[PDB]
Amino acid sequence: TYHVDANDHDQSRKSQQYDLNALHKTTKSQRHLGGSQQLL
Repeated sequence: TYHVDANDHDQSRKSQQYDLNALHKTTKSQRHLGGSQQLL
């Protein structure tokens, strides 16, 4: 369930193509492994 899009600069590819509807650009907002939506 991990996304790999670090070298994508000309083939323009987004984190496991899910945005707008899914908005998979937030990654739950888990501050590292154990974080939550607190986000201090």
